[PDB]
Formats: sequence, C-alpha cells, structure tokens
Amino acid sequence: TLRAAVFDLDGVLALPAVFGVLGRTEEALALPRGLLNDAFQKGGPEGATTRLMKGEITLSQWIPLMEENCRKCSETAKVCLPKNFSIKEIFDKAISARKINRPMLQAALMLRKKGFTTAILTNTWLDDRAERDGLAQLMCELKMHFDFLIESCQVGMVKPEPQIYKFLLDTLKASPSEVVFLDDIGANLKPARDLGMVTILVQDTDTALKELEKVTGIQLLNTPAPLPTSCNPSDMSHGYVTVKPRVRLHFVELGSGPAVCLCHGFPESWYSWRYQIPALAQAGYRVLAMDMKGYGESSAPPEIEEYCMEVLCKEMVTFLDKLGLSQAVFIGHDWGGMLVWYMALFYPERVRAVASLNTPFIPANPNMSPLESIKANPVFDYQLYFQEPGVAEAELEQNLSRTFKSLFRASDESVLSMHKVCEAGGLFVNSPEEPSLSRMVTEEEIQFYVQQFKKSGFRGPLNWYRNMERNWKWACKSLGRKILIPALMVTAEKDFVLVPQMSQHMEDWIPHLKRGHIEDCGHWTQMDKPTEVNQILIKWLDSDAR
Amino acid sequence: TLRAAVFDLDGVLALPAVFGVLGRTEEALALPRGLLNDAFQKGGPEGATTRLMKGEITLSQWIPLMEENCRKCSETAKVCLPKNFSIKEIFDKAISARKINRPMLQAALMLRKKGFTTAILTNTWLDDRAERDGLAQLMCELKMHFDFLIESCQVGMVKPEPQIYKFLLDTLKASPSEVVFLDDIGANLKPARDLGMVTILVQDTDTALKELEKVTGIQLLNTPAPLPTSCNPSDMSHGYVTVKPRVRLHFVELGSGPAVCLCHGFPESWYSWRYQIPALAQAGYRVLAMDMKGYGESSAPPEIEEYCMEVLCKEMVTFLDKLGLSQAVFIGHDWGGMLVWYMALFYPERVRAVASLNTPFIPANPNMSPLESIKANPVFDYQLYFQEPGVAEAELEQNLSRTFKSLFRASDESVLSMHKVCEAGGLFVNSPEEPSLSRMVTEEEIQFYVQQFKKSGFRGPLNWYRNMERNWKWACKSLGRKILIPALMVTAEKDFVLVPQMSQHMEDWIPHLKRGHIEDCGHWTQMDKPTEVNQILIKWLDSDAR
Ligand SMILES: CS(=O)(=O)N1CCC(NC(=O)N[C@]23C[C@H]4C[C@H](C[C@H](C4)C2)C3)CC1
Ligand SMILES: CS(=O)(=O)N1CCC(NC(=O)N[C@]23C[C@H]4C[C@H](C[C@H](C4)C2)C3)CC1
Repeated sequence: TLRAAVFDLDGVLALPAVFGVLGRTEEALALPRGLLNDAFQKGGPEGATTRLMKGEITLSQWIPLMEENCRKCSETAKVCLPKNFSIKEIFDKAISARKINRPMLQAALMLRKKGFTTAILTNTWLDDRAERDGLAQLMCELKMHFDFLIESCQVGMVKPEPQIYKFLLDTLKASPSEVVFLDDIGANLKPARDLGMVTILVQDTDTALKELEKVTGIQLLNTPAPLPTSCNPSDMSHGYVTVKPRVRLHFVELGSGPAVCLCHGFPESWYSWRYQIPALAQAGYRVLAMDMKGYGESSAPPEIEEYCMEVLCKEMVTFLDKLGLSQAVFIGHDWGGMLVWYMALFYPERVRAVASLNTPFIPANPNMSPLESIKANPVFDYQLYFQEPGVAEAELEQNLSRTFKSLFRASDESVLSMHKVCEAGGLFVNSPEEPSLSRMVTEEEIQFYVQQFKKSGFRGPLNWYRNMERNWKWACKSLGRKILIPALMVTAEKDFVLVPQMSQHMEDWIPHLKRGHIEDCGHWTQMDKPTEVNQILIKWLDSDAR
Repeated sequence: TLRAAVFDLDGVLALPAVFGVLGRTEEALALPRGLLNDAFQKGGPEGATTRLMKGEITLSQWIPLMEENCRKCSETAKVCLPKNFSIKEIFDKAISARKINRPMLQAALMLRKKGFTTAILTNTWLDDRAERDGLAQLMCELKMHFDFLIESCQVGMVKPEPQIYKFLLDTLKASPSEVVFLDDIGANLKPARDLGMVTILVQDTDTALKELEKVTGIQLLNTPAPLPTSCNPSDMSHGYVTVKPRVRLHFVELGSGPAVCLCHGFPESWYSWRYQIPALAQAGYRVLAMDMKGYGESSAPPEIEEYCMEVLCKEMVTFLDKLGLSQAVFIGHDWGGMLVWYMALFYPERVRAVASLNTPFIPANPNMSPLESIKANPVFDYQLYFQEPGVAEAELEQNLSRTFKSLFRASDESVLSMHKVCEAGGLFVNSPEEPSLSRMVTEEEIQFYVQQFKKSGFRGPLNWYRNMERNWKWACKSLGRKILIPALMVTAEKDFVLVPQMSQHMEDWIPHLKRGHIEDCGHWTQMDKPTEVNQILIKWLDSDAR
C-alpha cells in the first residue's frame, strides 16, 4: 500500500544537523547547556526564527535578531558571552560542514526506481549570505533525484503547523496511510502521525534505513553498488551551432566551469556519454557532448570527403569560435579518440588537455600505404568491407534493431568474427537474426539509437572509413612533432580491435603521457565500466587540467 | 579598383612585435647588439625557426634549439651569457605583453563595412606552452573581424616564399592589383610588390593609417566613435530547454566564465541585447540571452495566468536547474527588470548579483489595489487599454512593420502620446501610417522583430499586463524583506514612462544599492546608448560579481 516517501533535508538527507552544531559550540565555548538553542527558539511562533522559516525575513536580517536573543538569554542565565562571539561565524561553519548523507540518498533513489513518489519537506530560509552558493549547489544536487521539493520559506507555512502536512498530501495526491515520513525532530513527526502517515525518527542512518526496509519490503542496506546517474534526453539543454552553410552541429550541455568536449565513436551518439555527463558537471566542469558529423541531429552530407580528419578537425575549431571558447579539454573514444589526438597535434592552443579511451596515437608510416597496413592485420579485414559505397549501408540499415543489438555487447557476449568478413560477404552472415539483449543496455536505450539512425542512416558514419589515403597524407605533416600538453591514454583490456598493446610505443611521441587501464572492459568503454571511467577522468581533470 | 586588404598580426595588428622585445632584452642584459636576432635566424631556410614557422615542430620543441643557437652565437662573439638566461622566460613575457593595436583593427573594420574583403597572413607557430591560452584568446578576438586567417604553420609555407602569396590570391579570388598588403618587415613586402600588390610598410600606426587612407579614399583616422560589435543571429549558438511539458525556452549563448542571464522587456526579443552579448563575453563572462515566455522561439501559451510573475520566476529557476547552474547574475530591462527584482526577493541563493535598466523596485501597496494606483498616474493610461483580450492585439498585429517603427524611436523622435489612449481608442490613432525610420535601428533590424512576431503574435507578450491583481498579492509576501545581495539600478534620463524619480526611495529596501545614470537616454536603453550600458555593466560585474 505504501507508494510515497518524504524526507527532511537537515539531519536526514544532509549531515550534520544545524542544531548539532549549536550544542557543539556551547561545549567548545564553555557556555551554559542549551543557551544557543534557547535563543534560537526565543518567542515561538512570534519569534524571529519562525518569521525566518516562513519567508517573512531573510537569513541576513535574522542574524542580528538571533544575536540579541543570545544576549537576552545570557543576562537571565547570569553569564558573560565571549568577545569573539559571532552568530554569523557559527552559522557559516555549520552550513558549510553539511554534506549529503550518501546512504540515505541511495535509499531514496532505490525507492523511486521501484515506483515510489519521493519528496523533500524542509524548514529552510532565504539565504542571502555572501557564501550562499554552497547551499544552492547542495539543493541542485538533491532536487534532481526527487519528485517534489517543498520549502517552508516558499509556501509561507512551517513544520509542525498542520496546514503544511495537508499541503503535502494534496501535492502528492495521496492518502496519509500511503506515505512514509522521515524526520530527525520528534515534534515534526507528531502531526504526520495524527493524520495516519508512517513515521520514522532519524537518530542514526543505519537504524533509520532498517526501519524503512521493514516497512517497504524493499532491500536498501547491503545492496550492490548502483550505476552512476544517467541523463534523460528530454531534460537536457539542446544546442545548435551552424559551422558552415550546409553543416550544423548538435550538442547537449550541462554544468559550469572549464569546458570539456566529448567525442563519440562508431556507430554511436552524444547519448554514449550518458553516464559521464552528470558526473563531470557535478565535479565542476561544463560538459558539451557532441553528435559528431554524420550522426543524430547533426548534418549528414552524403559526400565522402566531408568526413576526412582535416575537415572534421577544422569544424571543431569553428565550433569553439562560435561558442566563444578559447580552449576546451578534448575527450574522445574510438573514431572520436583518433580526432582528439589530431586536435592536439594541429591545434594545441585550443586544447587545454587531451584524453583518449581505447584509441591509441599511431603515427603515419610514410613508407607504407594505409590500405596495405590494413591488409597486414587480419582483425582489420572489416575495414575493406566498409570501403564500397552502398554495400555495408544496405546490410546495416536492413534491420536497425538487429544492428545495435548485435554490436552493443560486452566482451564475453560477442556475436561477430572480425576476420574473413569480406570472404563471408557481411558482418552479420554468421549471426542470429534476433540477438539477445546485452547486460550493458536496456531495450529503451537501444531504441534511442534506432530513432537517431532512422533519420540519418549509415552513409555519413561509414564515410569516416572512406578517407584512408587523404588522412594518411595529412597526418604525414606531423611526424616531426611531439604532444607536449597534458595527455591521458586509457586502455581497455578486452577490446579485441583496439588492443592495449597497440599503445605501447606512445611515450616516444607524448613523453609525459599519463596512463589509465581498465580490466575486463570491452570496446564500449563508457557504458561497460561507467564508474571506472568517471573515476579515471575526474582524477586526471582535477590534477592536469585545472 | 582596390577591394581586398591583408594585414600581418605581429607588429601591425598586435603590439609590440616579438623582434622588438629581442632588441630590448639585448640592451637590458648588456649583450652584444643583434646577438638574439642572429640566433633567431640561424640557418635560414634550414634553421630551427623556419621549421617552427612551417609547422614541422612545436614552440616547446624549438626553445632548446634556439637556446643552442644563442650559445653558438656567443662563442663566436667571444662573450659570456648570464646564468639567469632563459629563452622561455624571454618569450613568455614578449608574447604576453602583446595587445591589439585598437586603431589598426578599427581601420580594418571600417574597410570591411565599406565592401572590402579583409585577411590576416602571418608567420606563426604551434603554441604548446602552459601559457598558450593568452594567444588563443587574442586570435579569437581578431578572427571574428576578418574574412580569412592564413597562418604559416597551418599551410606549411612561410613569408617570404613566393608560394604563400600565390596561395593568398587564390583564397581571396582576386588579382594582385586589387590587394593592399600591410607588414612591418620589409623583406615580407618584397614578393607582394613583385606580383603587383599595393604595399604599406608599418613603422608607426598613424603614418601607416594615413597611407592606407590615401590609397583607399576612405576616412580612417579622426573618424567618429564606432558602435560596439553587434552579433549575427545565424552565427550564434542556439539553445533550447524544456522547462515544463508545454513550455520550451530559447536562448542564445556566448563566452566562458560566470553565467550572466539577460532578460528583455516589451515588445522585444533576445536580439535587444545584440550590442551587450559580444562585449560581456569578451570581458570574461558566459552570456545567456533569453527569448522570454511569449516571444520568438520560446513557447507562447494563450492562457493569461501563464504570464503572472510567480510562474515566470519559477520557470527561470527550472531553466538554471536544467542547465546545471547553481547561480547566475540576472540583468533585466523593462518587464525583464521587474522579473529580476523578484528573482532576488524570492530566490537569492540562485542570484549571484542583480541589475535593472530603467525599471525601479516598487514595493506593493497593501492598502491600494493595483488598478487604482494605475488610474492615479495619467501616463499609465495605456495599461488599462491593454487589459481587454483581443483589443490591443488586433491593433498591434494589423501592421507589424508599422508597430515596430512607431515604438523603437529615440526620445526626441517620439510619435505617441501615452495619456488618453483609452479616450482616443488606440495607441496609433494620432500616428502616421508609414512612420520614418529611427536613427537607433536599421531596416534589417526592424525586419528581425517582424519575423519573430509573425510566428508568436501579441497575445503572450500582452498577457504580462493582465495579471495586475495576481502579481500584487504575490508581492505582498515580501514586504518584510530587504535585498542584501549585490545590486545595481541604472536610470535613463529621458524615459517618459519609467522616470528616474520613480527609483528615489530604493535605498530603503536595498541599503547598499549601487547606482548608474545615463543622460539623454530614452526607454530603449540597450540600443539607444550601447557603449554607456556596456561600460556601466562591465565595471559593476568586475567589482560586485566576481
Ligand atoms: C584509425 S584507428 O586505428 O584509430 N581506428 C580503428 C577502427 C576504430 N573503430 C572501429 O572500427 N570500431 C568498430 C566498433 C564495432 C566493432 C568492430 C566493427 C565495427 C563495430 C567498428 C570495430 C576507429 C579508429
Ligand atoms: C510594473 S512596472 O512598473 O515595473 N512596469 C511598468 C510598464 C513597463 N513597460 C511598459 O509598459 N513599456 C512600454 C514600452 C513602449 C512605450 C510605452 C507603451 C508600450 C511600448 C509599453 C511603455 C514594464 C514594467
């Protein structure tokens, strides 16, 4: 029967509670016990704190009224307050020490995932201090995980007034016996109980979660490590920049701080970075995730030569110019990773830092044609199949659902043999017509790619392979250079095409290269090991690109 | 006959030249004259500097080769180099001291405006130093004003090789006698002259501009103060955020740094901030210029109550949440300025700083209905005309060209009487059917607004006036508050509706309010006095919001 869960911010979603810091201050300053808590509630509903929680006055307006209540309290207590005493300093440190109670948020997320409506109901103030950004940042991180956020100062009502609980029930569109309410202050539970709601008194997190487990029948404690937050296409800010008359690039944008540009591979989308976008934004970066030329909502001209590296790199520079960005950190994967090494070799001033996932930097061989180096590697046989225009397109567009289900699989779930693709006459000749769904992706995630490739097709994406000779001549101009800006190479142990050993001589060209290695990871790195990728990127960004 | 003008970067568009700093270093370190310039050119076409300018090696790779050339030069000169000597320190300071030669750029802009094709042809390097952002920032500011930017290190050719001048002519699609070429190095002029191009040797800027004046027949020196750079709609990054199921907000974005949100008035567009967008981005800010709800590419629902202040403010907060911005500086004008005061009163944690142009903060009167305060002011008579749905829409949509030409006029060019609008039965009853074009706007600029209002109409925009009672009740909740975050009020001397005297008691509610005043400025502040507005905003942002 339970279908909604309500949490308080202070003392349940964020720790430690403000009241906890008032008691710690009394002890530290050798003040009479309870003195600061008495001044805090001085007057009850008529008092300064009630006016503050109702939104009648701001936090900066309340500070001198609280200072006064401390003096009036100390005169009756026959005590002398120190000359260092400042309500502002006490509150600045208390508000700043508060951090998200990770196990409580994890439990809220699990309940929402299992069908629950979740909400935060808190007694809070209008913060106009010079340090108010810390609070804004906290609320933003939390509000994306809950259906509703009800703040006292916005609705003009406070807990424990009975009107605020009636307002909650009408917002949730639920009966009181369908709601669980968690709060660390007993007085605030009193009216929730009178109405018939299930209440949990939060003293410690573990005991509170055990009570929540019993009452919901869902496992919350000792649960496996959850996947990172993935973003929703319809909730993203969508950007469109025209880089040249017939070419418009589409990107998705989130966050503030140094710009980080994400470049997907074949046959993918901006959506392939869904697990990295919210994490990098939360770490302090402005993320721009591209739909590369030939894909999704970006232009897809039919001409082969529109997809040679030289053209693709020039358009990326124009993209930064039109956005008004002098520099960006470039992070690529697969074909995108190849592009970012060439952005660092040809436009170092525009690249703050460079990172590639799976794709190594391979210098061009001036003594051997690229088509003969391709024939030397039997794993790269499929690249010869991709050369004839129309051939690979017809097979890949014949059944879009089959194409993405056959490709997006973990390394143990493989269903294709990359050698003798030309002999066999196709990539899916020895493959099932209806392949099983991989453990990496959901049906809905596969359907997103199917929708994007129904508009564009495979001509644009396949043309990235039809410029071997043009790319070879252009890359031969950089054989005397070294990459001397911050660089990161991330290898994937189980990528059977882009094997880790292909990157072993990279230190000859990038002397101060930083490395990362991911075990049991296949070709589709971002969605195969999302937490590992996020950890490696954030650690490197904070040190080499700040 | 002249139709193209080519400029060099070092020593002509940017001062001082690198070579000038080499001579100053020799003098400062008591080194033999010419020693540093000899090491710089050691080897000629075989030398390290030629390989650097051709893109064969990067700047960081050239530094130790130049250091070596300095030692080989000092051994023959029988001199001892100091133990402080560092080519890296010398070049870091030289590159950093270089600033745009404002009169030269102004002259280039004037020529382009008069039909010329303009270009930069420079011998430059691939800069991979830790300080390379200074150079990237410089090139970005310059490249937006020129048709082509040809850099030696990108084309593999250097000046004075004859092949680079032939490459220039084919890019410009022009005959040599149709081109003017400016350079500070005589040797680089030599091949331009052999081909038949008009050449100007730059020793000092003033003499160079006088030569350029004689040869083009256009006045460049002693010319009036130009208007700030205005942006082109088709070159902007266009953003779309869905804030609620039926409502999508459109914005234009440029720059990097702290976020600045621009909010236009009635009946305007994001385009009303065209002169402020490039200036604020150049000052170090990330500018987001909104199409407010009811206008342009933003949603325009027909319901009146979708345009009350409470709804408009909540959507602005959702806009920041979806973009991943904890805070933004809010700058409004007219109806937008009213909105930003309410964003600071109701959501201070999300507002880094607040500024209003023309619109004062007016607290609600709890003893008087807003419709009776409106009747007390005869200038606000037109607000009663706007109340009946359909009435003002039909008159304003009857002739879109007439509407924007009648409204967008300077204070001396006024063509409407705001009193007895209801008696007369319309805003344009005593107005000409074909009004003259104002000095503030071009025909093309008027046509941009006509195109935007052809899609949307005037229902949405007029609905912002049809919530007097709802806005009054909501604002009565803030009568106990004070605005205690950084605030700026900018008054316009000749605004006959929003008169400066309407803001005189603002210090009672915003004690530390900063003020700005613009003389001879009417209602349309941004486009009436663009340079003054930019100056006032940038000075305030750099001090109160950094
Ligand atoms: C030029 S490169 O060596 O940097 N190059 C190699 C091939 C790579 N991409 C690639 O071919 N990946 C796929 C990904 C799956 C699996 C297999 C076949 C098909 C679908 C293409 C390899 C891009 C970069
Ligand atoms: C509620 S307020 O006092 O902040 N309010 C007053 C009116 C103002 N805007 C306004 O009415 N401006 C116009 C601009 C031109 C000139 C005249 C008539 C018409 C076209 C509207 C005033 C918006 C803010």
